[PDB]
Amino acid sequence: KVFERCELARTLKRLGMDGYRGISLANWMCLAKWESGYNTRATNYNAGDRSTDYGIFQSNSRYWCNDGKTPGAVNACHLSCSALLQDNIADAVACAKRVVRDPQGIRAWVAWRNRCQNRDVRQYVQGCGV
Repeated sequence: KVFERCELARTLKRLGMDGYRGISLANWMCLAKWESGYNTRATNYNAGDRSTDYGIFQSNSRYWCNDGKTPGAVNACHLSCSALLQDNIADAVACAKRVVRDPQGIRAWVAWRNRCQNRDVRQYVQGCGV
């Protein structure tokens, strides 16, 4: 499913992402935008290390979910990577919350640093009623 901007903003708010571990809703929106373009079925293979990024937040198979074909992988979210490709994003959200419980926080995603950090992210939630 490809979410429309405000639809996703309201969904994330209902799932308790606003201010989770100090991260504002607009930061989560900026992250989803640049990682997958709000596409839940987005997948990207990293030929360089044999890992794959899955879902709306592009969580990596080496650390977060299990796909069985990634060498030396852990499964911190305790989920099959298939769960991150559903139209219902509850599991992808539960996993993203797990990612930020680690010291790096939102910085765990390189794209957040390049595209969202130190910027005016208000645009991502403006007019959505959240």
